[PDB]
Amino acid sequence: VPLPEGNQLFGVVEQALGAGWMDVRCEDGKIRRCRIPGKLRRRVWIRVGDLVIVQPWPVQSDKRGDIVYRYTQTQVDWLLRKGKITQEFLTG
RNA sequence: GGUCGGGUCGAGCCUAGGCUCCGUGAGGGGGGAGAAGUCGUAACAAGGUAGCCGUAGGGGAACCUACGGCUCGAUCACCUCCU
Ligand SMILES: [Mg+2]
Ligand SMILES: [Mg+2]
Ligand SMILES: [Mg+2]
Repeated sequence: VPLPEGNQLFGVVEQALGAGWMDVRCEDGKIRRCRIPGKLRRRVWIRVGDLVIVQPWPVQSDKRGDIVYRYTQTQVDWLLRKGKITQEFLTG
């Protein structure tokens, strides 16, 4: 239901680097080493290959970012019906 | 007081050599935190091959093997020496 705002955009989880760090491919072609904020790190489990909202850092907004929201399967289908996400983006 | 000659002292300046300090720096090396991406299970009980010290060789990694040593080693049988 929430949508990206400003620098926020859609991303796909690619690899888990441990220590609360993730690898996420964005919808423009940049692989970013993102950090999981503690507020949502203690509530929601996240696996490899999920759609999330990536907010770039105010400094060096090219390789580092944060993950601020994750969607569910029903939300993924709803976005697919709306026309905001495509099969190519899911499959990379 | 000017000019020339002689003797002596002399800050500074140039060249060469030798030590030493500060700023960068391609590349290499371990150390400390973090939390988990990964492969195993070396230690604590006889931890499932008792553990550890010295020296030497080998192995993805904890580690393994040989010679001499210590008890900071468990259980059973026998023997020895004491109170
Ligand atoms: Mg063991
Ligand atoms: Mg052992
Ligand atoms: Mg060997």
